[PDB]
Amino acid sequence: ERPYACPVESCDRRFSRSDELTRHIRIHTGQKPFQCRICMRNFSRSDHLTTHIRTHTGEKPFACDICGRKFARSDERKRHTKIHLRQ
DNA sequence: AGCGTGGGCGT
DNA sequence: TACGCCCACGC
Ligand SMILES: [Zn+2]
Ligand SMILES: [Zn+2]
Ligand SMILES: [Zn+2]
Repeated sequence: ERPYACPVESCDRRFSRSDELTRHIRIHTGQKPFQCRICMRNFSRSDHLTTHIRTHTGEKPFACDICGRKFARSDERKRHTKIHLRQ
């Protein structure tokens, strides 16, 4: 089962790993340790900060295998690729 | 479309 | 524990 439960009285979510609960607590504490150097916006997660910066830089590492169109995030590419399916 | 952001991991 | 993938869900 999931032994790590959120100690917040209003929350009843559970987790299987320690660090996942630790990350979840930041939702309640509102902790946002990672800041964008460009627009000074704060983020709760380092990886989400990385993808956010691409909105400023215009970096798009992920290209569609079918047409070559580039995207800032991998899930953006995945959502796109399926449109080449014409049933 | 553009993108915030939590969840579920693997390392 | 932190780091950073994929993956979802949502607007
Ligand atoms: Zn909670
Ligand atoms: Zn920014
Ligand atoms: Zn394409």
